[PDB]
Amino acid sequence: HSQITLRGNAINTVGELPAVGSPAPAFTLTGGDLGVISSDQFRGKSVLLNIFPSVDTPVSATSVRTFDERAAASGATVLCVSKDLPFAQKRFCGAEGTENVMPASAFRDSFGEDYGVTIADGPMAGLLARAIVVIGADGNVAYTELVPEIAQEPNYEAALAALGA
Amino acid sequence: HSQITLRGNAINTVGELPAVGSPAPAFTLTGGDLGVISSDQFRGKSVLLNIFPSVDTPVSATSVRTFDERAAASGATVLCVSKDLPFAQKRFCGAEGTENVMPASAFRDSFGEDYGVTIADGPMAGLLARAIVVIGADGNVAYTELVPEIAQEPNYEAALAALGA
Repeated sequence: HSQITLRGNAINTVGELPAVGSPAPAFTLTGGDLGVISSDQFRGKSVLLNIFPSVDTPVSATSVRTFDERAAASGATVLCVSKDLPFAQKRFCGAEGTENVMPASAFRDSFGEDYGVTIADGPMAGLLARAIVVIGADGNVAYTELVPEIAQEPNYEAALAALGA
Repeated sequence: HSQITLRGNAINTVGELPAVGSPAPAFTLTGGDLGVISSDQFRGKSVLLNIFPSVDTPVSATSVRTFDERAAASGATVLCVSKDLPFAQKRFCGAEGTENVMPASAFRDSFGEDYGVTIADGPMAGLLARAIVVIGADGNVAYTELVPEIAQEPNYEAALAALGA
C-alpha cells in the first residue's frame, strides 16, 4: 500500500498501482449514460487511464481539459476515471466541450481497490488518488505515474510518449 | 446487468449495453453464406445493429421489414442480429425480398454476452433481447436502445437519426 501527500500532509492509498509489464486488471466502469465501459472494449488497443479525485476539483478538471486537447491532436484514447457520479462527468464534459476523452465512473465498481488507488485515509478517503496508467494494445501495463502530491498535475508528456510508443 | 419485460413479466439479460462514446465491443458473426462478418469490416462508416430474438417472431420480423424500407432509401448499413441460424435469416430475407439489410447470426459467436443482451432467464433464455446499437464511423458507440418490453418495436426514428452521422 502506497503514500502520497495532500497539501504536503501524508496520506495512504489502499494498494499499489499495477506493475509495468504485468496484466492490467480487468475493469467494468459506468459510462455517462449509465451504460457499461468494460476493459474488454479496449483490447488490442492502447488506452491511457487518467485517474483523479473529481472533475469538480480544479487540478482534476485541468487534467481532463489538457488530455482532451492533446488527444484531439493525436487520436489517443483517454479514459477519465473517477468516483464522480456519471452525471457529474457528463455535465462537466458537456459544459466544457471536452469531447475526445471518455469519462468513466467507479461509483458502483471495484476499480479503485483493484488499481490500488483508492485513498485509504484523511479528508479524501474513498476517492481515487491522482494517477496515470498506460495499458498497451497487448493488455499489459506500459507505464504508470502516481502523482506524489494531490495538488500537482499529472506528467502529460511522459504518459503520452508511453501511449504513442 | 439489465432488466426488460416479456408480456409484462420481468426478465433479465446477462449484462449491459456499452455506454455511448465508448468503443463498440468487437464481434464476429455468421452471414447467410456461413462466412465471417467482422466488426472491422464496418470501420469508417456508421452501422446500425438491429438486435432481436428471431426473424421467425412477428415484432422482430416487422423491425427487419421497417429497417429495410428505410435503409434502402438512405443507403444506410443495417445489420440484423439474432441467435437465428443463418439459414432462417437468409430464407426470411429471400421470402420477403428484404435485400437492403445484412443478416448476421450469433449462433456460434459471443455477441450476446459481449453486448450484454443475451436473455438470462425464462422461456427466452439464450435469445437476444430487442435492442439497437449504432456504431459510428470511428467505432465508438453512438446510440443505444434497450427496448423495455420484448413485445414492443424499437424506436426506428431515433436509431436512424443517430445513424445519419
